[PDB]
Amino acid sequence: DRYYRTLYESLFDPRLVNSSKQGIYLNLLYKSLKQDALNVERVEAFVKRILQVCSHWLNVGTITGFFFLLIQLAKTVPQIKNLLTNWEINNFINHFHPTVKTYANAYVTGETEQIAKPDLGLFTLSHFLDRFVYRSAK
RNA sequence: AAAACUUUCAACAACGGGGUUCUCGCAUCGAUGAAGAACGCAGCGAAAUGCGAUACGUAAUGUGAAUUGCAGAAUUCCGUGAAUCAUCGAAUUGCGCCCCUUGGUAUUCCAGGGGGCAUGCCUGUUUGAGCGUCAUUU
Repeated sequence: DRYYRTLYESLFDPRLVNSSKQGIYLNLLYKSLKQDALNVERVEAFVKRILQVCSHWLNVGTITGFFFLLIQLAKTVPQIKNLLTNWEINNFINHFHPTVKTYANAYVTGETEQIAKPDLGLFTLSHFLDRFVYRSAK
């Protein structure tokens, strides 16, 4: 209980937004939530707070990561989908990044087959510039 | 089990770096403590009061046994004498003398109360003294 309490707290840590190691945090969150499938209320509370934190981030790769995780956590814990029928997702459906929008749409629609696991180092700004200047060359 | 490492930016954090002398002008002094300084002062004090390095003060005059929160001196006390005492004209708390009036066993001794008296010098009033000089039978 104390570990999940500290994780639910650290989700609101402001320094997390500018942390290079957000991928490790993503993997840790996925593993923790997967291991807690029995506590439906607790995992739903983490899902809600995860979206809360995501709404105010600038790193695209992390946001795509959370959406992919939520999609996968939905498979192990289908009761998470009840929240969509029983509000934040509307913003991500209207996110500026097309990839984030598609991931959100897939999570809402449940259409998971067209999602590759998002990879950090992709969607980052330098990579976008490398595409956008039209000269990558491997 | 995807991070570390080097380099360059960028933040953020450490680290880091009154006197003295000269010149110029202005003219306004008080024995009643100016302007300026500051320990804050008392044996141990915060305010109040008192004071000025002579600092809860020094001198002089008076009174007469205290001060007081603590400590400590004592006052040879029958008085040259404490007092955060008084007055105040300039620890010396220096050095004194005597008169008047009442009582307590009172001729001794004691206790109160009152009043003067420092010294020098000038003038005058009063009182004496000198083997200093002298008159003294109308």
